[PDB]
Amino acid sequence: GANKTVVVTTILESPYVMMKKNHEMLEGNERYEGYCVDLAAEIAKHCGFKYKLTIVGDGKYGARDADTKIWNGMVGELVYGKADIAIAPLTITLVREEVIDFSKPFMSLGISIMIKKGTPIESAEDLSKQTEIAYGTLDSGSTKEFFRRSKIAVFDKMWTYMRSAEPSVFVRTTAEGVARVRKSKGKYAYLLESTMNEYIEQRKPCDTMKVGGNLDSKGYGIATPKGSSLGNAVNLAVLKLNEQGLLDKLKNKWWYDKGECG
Amino acid sequence: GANKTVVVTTILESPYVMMKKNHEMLEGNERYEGYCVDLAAEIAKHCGFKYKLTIVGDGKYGARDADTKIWNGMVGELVYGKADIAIAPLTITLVREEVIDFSKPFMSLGISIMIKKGTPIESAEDLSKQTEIAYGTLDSGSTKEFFRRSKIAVFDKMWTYMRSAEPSVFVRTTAEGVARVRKSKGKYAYLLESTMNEYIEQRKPCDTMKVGGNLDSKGYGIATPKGSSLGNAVNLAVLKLNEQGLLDKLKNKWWYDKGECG
Ligand SMILES: N[C@H](Cc1nsnc1O)C(=O)O
Ligand SMILES: N[C@H](Cc1nsnc1O)C(=O)O
Repeated sequence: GANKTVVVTTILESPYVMMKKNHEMLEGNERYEGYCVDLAAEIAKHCGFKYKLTIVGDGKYGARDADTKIWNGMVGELVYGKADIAIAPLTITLVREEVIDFSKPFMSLGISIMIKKGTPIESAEDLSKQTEIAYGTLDSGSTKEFFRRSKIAVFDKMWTYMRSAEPSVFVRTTAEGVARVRKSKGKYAYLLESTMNEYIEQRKPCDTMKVGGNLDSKGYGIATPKGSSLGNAVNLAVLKLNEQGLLDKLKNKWWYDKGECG
Repeated sequence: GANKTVVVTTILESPYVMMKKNHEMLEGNERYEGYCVDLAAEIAKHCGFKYKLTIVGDGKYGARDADTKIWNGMVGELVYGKADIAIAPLTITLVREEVIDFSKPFMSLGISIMIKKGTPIESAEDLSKQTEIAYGTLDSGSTKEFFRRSKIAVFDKMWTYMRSAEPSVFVRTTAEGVARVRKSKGKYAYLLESTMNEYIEQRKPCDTMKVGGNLDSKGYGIATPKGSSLGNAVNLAVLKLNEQGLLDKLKNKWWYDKGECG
């Protein structure tokens, strides 16, 4: 049929998608700003379509509920036809690639450790060999899944501790993880993707630090329902943007150009 | 029909595919060793197929000849049905994705600068602002194409110089680029992918160094003829291997576990 407005599912995660300071006075797509808001614009331009940005209802990235077997988050929105595409920091994983399509990565990343400055921790091994400093991850997504599945000694040890720790060491959003690290006087370390970690490191009150090397290497991809016609065009659009140096500039724009820590 | 031996096209590039020291006494796939030889084995195991490794005839990665319009190298082998899959450090690019399929990346990289230790160069800008130290790239592939296409000031300036430099600053293979840097007393710098650069840095006589940050960010993908049935299984295989930490171990195995520079 004729062209139709493409429904984009995304998530409120700084600095990918954030509410403009004056969003209360705006409406539609203009309420949002950020790396993925800019990328969405570029993709639509190159693919030739108009779109409506919609924040995922449950605020989740996407996981298959072990109970109901129903996919939640942005992945779910695609799987059940609620949205036509996902433009956000959605990590490309095996379980997800089995149910939806992913474009080649538009950004790279790896699980990392975030500590309050001064915390005596330099690695995952360090965390696994102590109990005074608690640690956790987002309550769902590629990181939690990484630990739940891991057969690597150190990571499995970490998972055994995290899953049974009481009170919970898991958080609902990255913002909550960051807040916990900042208010825990170094007694809480947060495991999240290097990209968000690096961003937060340049935000006031500049009291957090990324320590150690990444535990893995992967990337974010633009997702579409399995078999979607839009998939191929989006993929080529992503590659073109990267080769034009456009993605690199968007990265600098939202991460370092306006860092608040010097 | 029934299963058939899968023809794998690859390229002799250390440490991805190298001739074993005693290859002269061996035959078939057993003549070769390296990261991609190991990856090929893992992919075949996970995808359930047997294969024959064959070194690309022209020794090229793959480019569309401006004259004949014919694709050469490994890309050509796929495009014309000479091979069923390419397992090598083949860079995922737009022009290539338009003619063949690529799995999600199995390794990340970026164009980098290789200098003989001591050379007064720390960046691409540095190179572009001087003439005493000549510089070049492989005579074909994603790096040369990066410069030929680039609209970025500094890189276009570099391309203008390189393309017209006499004698040629381009080389036929990475090995030739490395040799030129090592024998040029610092008067030649080589532009190649960070992965090969980092590998060479840990090889005797340990006289080369990677300097500056990468000029871009991209990845290597396993390639198959456009629409090939093998594509989907290979892609999932790649993701599974990465999530098992297998790719990380292969990287260490062939890059650092046996570095000869400490
Ligand atoms: N990219 C998210 C996971 C994530 N983002 S920041 N910290 C995390 O664990 C996913 O795709 O699940
Ligand atoms: N990966 C090659 C290019 C390359 N490899 S080492 N130095 C280079 O320029 C290609 O896919 O063309």
